Amino acid sequence: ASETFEFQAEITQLMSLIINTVYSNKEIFLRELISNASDALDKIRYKSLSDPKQLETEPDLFIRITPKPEQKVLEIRDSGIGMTKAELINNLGTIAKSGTKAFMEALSAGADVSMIGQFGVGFYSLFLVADRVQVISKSNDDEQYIWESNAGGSFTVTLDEVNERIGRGTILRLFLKDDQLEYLEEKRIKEVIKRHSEFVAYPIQLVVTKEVE
Ligand SMILES: CO[C@H]1/C=C/C=C(/C)C(=O)NC2=C(C)C(=O)C(NCCN(C)C)=C(C[C@@H](C)C[C@H](OC)[C@H](O)[C@H](C)/C=C(\C)[C@H]1OC(N)=O)C2=O
Repeated sequence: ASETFEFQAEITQLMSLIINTVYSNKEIFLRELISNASDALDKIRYKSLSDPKQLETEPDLFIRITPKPEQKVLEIRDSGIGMTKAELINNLGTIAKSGTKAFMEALSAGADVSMIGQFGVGFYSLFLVADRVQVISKSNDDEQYIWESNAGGSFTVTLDEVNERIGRGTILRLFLKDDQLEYLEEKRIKEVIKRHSEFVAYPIQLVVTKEVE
């Protein structure tokens, strides 16, 4: 089933750096998780210009945020390109990432955290509001996998026998810090999106559970 890989040294420093941080601008994680969604959607859209058969596994292009208050979990789904087992391992590295050293040094010097995106390590910004993450992904080239991290020195990758089938794409499952549950509220999620994710090519769905009036 499961399988452990160790994070490259500097990437651990970075996660540690982020998770033990104050900063009112924590909301920017959502900005970043939505960029990645858009970038992954861009890729599959483009990819299928030369290969229409490629969109077939999940026709519609969307981003969809689901709060799950019941279990202090916020999920950001896309129908983007997705990531294979190999891609999960190399890219949620394992492999040394260029902006990483460059950014922490940037941080120490006075840099704002929202810069994280401009250093190409934006994904790790999620640890501002989460201490567990599941990246479940399903790429056309491969089976659905779960990548898990608690922000330690190593992460796990399991074949996904457990959550639902993404036609294609990726769900970010965030297990939220107890002080950061505001990101489960509709009003709040709506506020962050409207301020940061203003210019986005794809639809942004928000799943909301109403008890019957
Ligand atoms: C949550 O998962 C995300 C990935 C986490 C990535 C980390 C580490 C991140 O902090 N920074 C990166 C960002 C932001 C990029 O935009 C980016 N794009 C290419 C830029 N250039 C170098 C070619 C890269 C390089 C590769 C990792 C890209 C990926 O593997 C080839 C894929 O192309 C797909 C599209 C992945 C996504 C962007 C996200 O997937 C979804 N579905 O959300 C980054 O490293």
